[PDB]
Amino acid sequence: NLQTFELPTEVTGCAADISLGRALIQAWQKDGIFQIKTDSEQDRKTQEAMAASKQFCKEPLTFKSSCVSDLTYSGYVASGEEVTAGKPDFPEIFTVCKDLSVGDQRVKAGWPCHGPVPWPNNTYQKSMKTFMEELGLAGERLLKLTALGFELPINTFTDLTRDGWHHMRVLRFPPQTSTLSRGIGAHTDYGLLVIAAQDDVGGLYIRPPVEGEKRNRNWLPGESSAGMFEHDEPWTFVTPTPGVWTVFPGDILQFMTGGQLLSTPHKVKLNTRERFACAYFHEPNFEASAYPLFEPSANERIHYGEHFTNMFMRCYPDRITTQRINKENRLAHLEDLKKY
Ligand SMILES: NC(=[NH2+])NCCC[C@H](N)C(=O)O
Ligand SMILES: [Mn+2]
Repeated sequence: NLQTFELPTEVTGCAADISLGRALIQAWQKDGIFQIKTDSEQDRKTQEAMAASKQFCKEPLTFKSSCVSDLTYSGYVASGEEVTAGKPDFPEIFTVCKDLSVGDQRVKAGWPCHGPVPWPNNTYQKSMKTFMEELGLAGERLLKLTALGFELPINTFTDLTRDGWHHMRVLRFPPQTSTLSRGIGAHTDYGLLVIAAQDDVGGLYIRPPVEGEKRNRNWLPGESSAGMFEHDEPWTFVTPTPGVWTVFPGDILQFMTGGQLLSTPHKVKLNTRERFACAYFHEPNFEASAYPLFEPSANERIHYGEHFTNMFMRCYPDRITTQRINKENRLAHLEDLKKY
């Protein structure tokens, strides 16, 4: 059974705040996951986002496929389009990244992944943007409490999430209709926090920390966490529970804390019913460089925007976003943006 916490509206660093940060870290180090209780507005905006999702998914595939961009990875993923560990995942997804128009200087400069969300409609954009502003507030709470539990300056993590690369995967998993029950393969997500909401059907499994088990550093090439431990136990079932979001660490948190926190492996199993979920990613700024918090002398850095772009090219190798990245070689502009 998971732990559920209520976050304070504002995190000031008082002793109850430091206590709470201590407990979240502990929960992460034991269960690899915990729940935060939602208030009425957070819940209402979660239900609106789900309702918008189901509506969008009823639309014919040609319409849904039309919501795609060669500037940004925001938009539609068909069931079967995403690749995990060499195998296609089967949900339909609408990814929402930072919604930047063609009038933004980063977009003008051809920065990779920077571009406008191909929204199906304005009502869907309102619901999604209202949901993510609430998720973002919760992520900043969480990041301040985490740094407090680690006896770090309160702003240690929030300093990297100014204009952060926050994004969300709006997922619809189909019922299991074939021999394959694999919804999404065992993977780790790429930022600091993942905050997820869930319908009543159920199907997400997460892997807790295991003593002495090696966890791949998904930010290195040749240490991809994609597919690791998929058919080895233990795997906790995240029971659908009304009035909560779940939170677990992403790749940046694992790197920065030198493994005190682990980027939680998770997978999804197709159920007898279609299953709706939203996964929110509280990320650093695109130009932020993560650093090891407990090894000052260590030179390792993770330029977060390079990690995001790498990740999203390996998910979507044939998507028009990726083609244009290859065509104009915007990975080179990424190295330029590091220096000029
Ligand atoms: N864009 C994502 N969050 N994808 C999550 C699934 C894992 C992804 N297919 C990978 O290979 O890393
Ligand atoms: Mn995930």
